[PDB]
Amino acid sequence: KFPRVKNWELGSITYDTLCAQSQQDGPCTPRRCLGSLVLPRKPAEQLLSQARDFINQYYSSIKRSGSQAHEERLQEVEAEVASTGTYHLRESELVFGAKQAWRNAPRCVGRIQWGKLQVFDARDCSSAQEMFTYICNHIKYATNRGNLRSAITVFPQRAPGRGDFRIWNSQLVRYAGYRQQDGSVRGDPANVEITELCIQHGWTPGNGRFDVLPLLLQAPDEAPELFVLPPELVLEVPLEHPTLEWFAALGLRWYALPAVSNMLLEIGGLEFSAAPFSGWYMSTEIGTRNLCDPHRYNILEDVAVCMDLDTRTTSSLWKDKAAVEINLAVLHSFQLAKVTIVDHHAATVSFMKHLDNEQKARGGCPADWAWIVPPISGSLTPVFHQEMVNYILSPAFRYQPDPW
Amino acid sequence: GPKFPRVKNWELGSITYDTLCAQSQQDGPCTPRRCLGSLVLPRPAEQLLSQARDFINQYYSSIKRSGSQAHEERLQEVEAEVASTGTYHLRESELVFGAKQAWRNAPRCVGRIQWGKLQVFDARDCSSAQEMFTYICNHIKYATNRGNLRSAITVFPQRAPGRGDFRIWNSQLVRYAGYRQQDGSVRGDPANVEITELCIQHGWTPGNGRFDVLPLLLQAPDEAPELFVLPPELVLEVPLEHPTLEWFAALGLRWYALPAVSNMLLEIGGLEFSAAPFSGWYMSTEIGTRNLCDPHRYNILEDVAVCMDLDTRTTSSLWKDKAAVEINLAVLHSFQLAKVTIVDHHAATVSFMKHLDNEQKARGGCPADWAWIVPPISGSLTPVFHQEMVNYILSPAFRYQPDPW
Ligand code: HEM
Ligand code: HEM
Ligand SMILES: CNCc1cc(C#N)cc(OCc2ccc3c(C)cc(N)nc3c2)c1
Ligand SMILES: CNCc1cc(C#N)cc(OCc2ccc3c(C)cc(N)nc3c2)c1
Ligand SMILES: C[C@H](O)[C@H](O)[C@H]1CNc2nc(N)[nH]c(=O)c2N1
Ligand SMILES: C[C@H](O)[C@H](O)[C@H]1CNc2nc(N)[nH]c(=O)c2N1
Ligand SMILES: [Zn+2]
Repeated sequence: KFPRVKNWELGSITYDTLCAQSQQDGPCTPRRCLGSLVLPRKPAEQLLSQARDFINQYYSSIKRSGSQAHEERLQEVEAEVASTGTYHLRESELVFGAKQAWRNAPRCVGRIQWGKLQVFDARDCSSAQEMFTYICNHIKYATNRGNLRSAITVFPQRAPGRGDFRIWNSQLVRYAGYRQQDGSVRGDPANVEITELCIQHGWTPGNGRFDVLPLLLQAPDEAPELFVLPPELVLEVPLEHPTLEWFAALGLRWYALPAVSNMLLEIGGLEFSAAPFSGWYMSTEIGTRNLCDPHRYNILEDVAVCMDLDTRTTSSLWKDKAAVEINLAVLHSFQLAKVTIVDHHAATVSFMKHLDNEQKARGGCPADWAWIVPPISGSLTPVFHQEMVNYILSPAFRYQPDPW
Repeated sequence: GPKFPRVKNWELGSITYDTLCAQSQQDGPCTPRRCLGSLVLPRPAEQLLSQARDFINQYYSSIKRSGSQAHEERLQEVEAEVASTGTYHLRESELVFGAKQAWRNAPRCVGRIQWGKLQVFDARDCSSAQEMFTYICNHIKYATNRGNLRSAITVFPQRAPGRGDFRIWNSQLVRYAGYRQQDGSVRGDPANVEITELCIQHGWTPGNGRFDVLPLLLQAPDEAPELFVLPPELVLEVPLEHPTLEWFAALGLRWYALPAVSNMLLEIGGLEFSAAPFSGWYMSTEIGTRNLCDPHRYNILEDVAVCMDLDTRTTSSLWKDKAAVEINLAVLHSFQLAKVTIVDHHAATVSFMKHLDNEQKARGGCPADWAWIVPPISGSLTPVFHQEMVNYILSPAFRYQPDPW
């Protein structure tokens, strides 16, 4: 029945009863667990039941279940689906749903912040040009001169027999990755494909390691359009180390704003194929994954050599030492520039508080241990020793196929 | 595509499919509705006979005599034996194969590249706690080999119907005492408070150091457990020092050479070996990160960080990460200097990737528990972080079992 959940550092035990509210299967079966897999392998009645469940969630949230307005709204949704095969959300429902989808995201360690989310309604958008304007305003609001504010902008929902609104870029701000003839890559290797799409769609490329990409924005059944972001809108933090002077000379930097733009937002059965959302960075995303992954900037060996570490053997722990200093430079640099950032210790400590809040509030919290535990110093954080239960609740953020 | 889990390595972009999972005869804790993969400890002659037949089939495949007259005769012999006694018995070569297969099958072990090289000591003739002690001492001496460690397992008699189990009460053959103090704190290893108190209840004169080696509490069938002190010359330890931080040696830290787990159950063909201690050599993060830095273990992080003169009043100094790295380095350097076998988390995980490739060819997959395989510091700096894994139960298996008391 209900899973018993133990924290092995504290010996404390909870029971997840929230998982009973899941209506979608994940990838595991009794025969085998597939929890470490990154991506999933792959009528009106279904829509209506999801819509009803969501409207119920909404009215429960404002403490008006069974009220006159609740009953009426359910009738509206019914009548609209029955006549048109679909329906539309009111702005307040949309705001509630967006917050819930963040709240429900099992891979997000940042969910203590979930109720604080600025929601821009961009559902009255009819062109790529219009999308660009909203995106620019989103970035301006969210960046806020370094005092970062979580935000989401929601473009029109998918409709049957019509192409989707899509942002082709995986994030609103990304660095170009240029493939050199000698097989190597200049810039960010994770972005080679989008970089090439941009050029093919008319972009005049740079040739640096940190060239901010233009956006490819797509209105339904139209070819994507290219828009260069005004450089003053894109706040960036040059990286230096608090004690190691040669570090600044590495010419490293990162953008302030993590804004994911290729995920699908699902609310009450309705799907929003373009709904980019941003918060602020946890230092390890930059210092560990983006800069140290072998298939990203891969700077570990460079930094270790500048530290005069013995790269001959793994047993010198040169990689571990370099990684720590790189993460330190990220924290120092962001703090020096007055740009919001949170280290992995403070973040995971906030997440434990969040688990506790959610236990009292809903009787559980879906969480993906492999993603919640940071990529360095895992067991040095409280989340490592916390058992977690992973399941899919809706409203939800989902992966969706690439539009090309 | 193929009707089997598809497994991707995100560093290299390479793809495999796990077909081995189809062989799993036992359910784990997950369902389509919720994944419970992070949970540490998740919850009949014909049942015996089917497990027995499956194992005998595995054995004869492994020697390429599947379908042979000897295969069919051994099957007949196991059925006869279960029919007239309710149980059966493994031949020596079957026991050796089963023990190795149990190790090969262990999803949480990063050290499985070595699975073929395991010295199996058959102790199924043991009939007293005294004799268990002799077997255990011999195991330790062989496995320790003055620092050139050798993987080994010693197998004591199986569970028998209407007869008490052989049990080793201790969780490992070598463990440090944990003494609860009057102020509520613990001196030594807090993990070992209960066993320490049990040893005292059974007549042990306790010490009062941070690193007192515990005596062994050994139990022969239907007998009270008896106490046995390990002769200190048999327990190899390594004092911890740091290659450049000269003060680290003054901390007086140390650890033992031999990780020898003694409270797990070896299951083979439905037979249950309740006492079957097994040993290898350490991966350095087990000592340097978990045993020494866990808040509920020795918890030395702040002490080290203070000696290093770090700012422990704020998380953003990364004092915890810095201290933890130097502690791990001290473990590695000290074991290396002492010429005692040890492997760092980088070399270990790299060897595990080799093991995955070996097993992909040999068996079409490898059961692996991602959360346990990925080391507790520097996770994404190791290749296994970026490797998707499929987790399932295969038998022969090592299993958790309830404590005898
Ligand atoms: C406010 C500060 C925030 C912090 C510190 C934070 C932290 C993180 C981190 C560290 C990850 C793992 C990322 C990775 O390894 O690639 C993550 C994932 C995620 N975050 Fe948050 N986040 C924040 C805000 C938000 C907001 C505002 C939303 C949505 C409204 C959100 C939704 C998500 C989702 C859906 C994922 C999983 C993405 C995936 O499955 O690939 N986060 N977050
Ligand atoms: C030869 C060197 C070996 C290395 C470097 C090694 C490494 C490891 C590590 C790091 C763990 C995780 C332990 C923890 O976090 O508590 C582990 C677990 C495990 N090892 Fe290995 N190991 C070795 C040999 C062996 C041998 C010889 C056996 C059995 C014959 C074995 C069976 C197991 C089992 C069953 C577990 C998981 C136990 C559980 O589920 O709690 N290992 N090993
Ligand atoms: C699984 N492949 C990688 C990946 C794919 C997709 C997709 N499609 C989305 C991904 O989101 C990572 C993410 C998303 C939002 C974040 C926010 C708001 C803040 C923050 N600090 N970090 C964040 C990280 C990651
Ligand atoms: C105590 N933490 C949970 C725990 C419980 C039980 C039980 N019941 C067993 C456990 O085995 C960890 C283990 C086992 C064998 C190892 C070998 C041979 C070598 C090595 N380097 N490390 C090893 C670690 C761990
Ligand atoms: C194979 C594994 O699931 C994959 O590398 C995951 C592991 N954990 C992660 N955790 C976070 N936060 N982000 C990631 O991209 C990943 N990648
Ligand atoms: C909650 C979580 O499952 C638990 O802390 C696990 C995580 N991964 C681990 N991995 C290893 N190797 N050993 C452990 O004890 C643990 N503990
Ligand atoms: Zn699972």
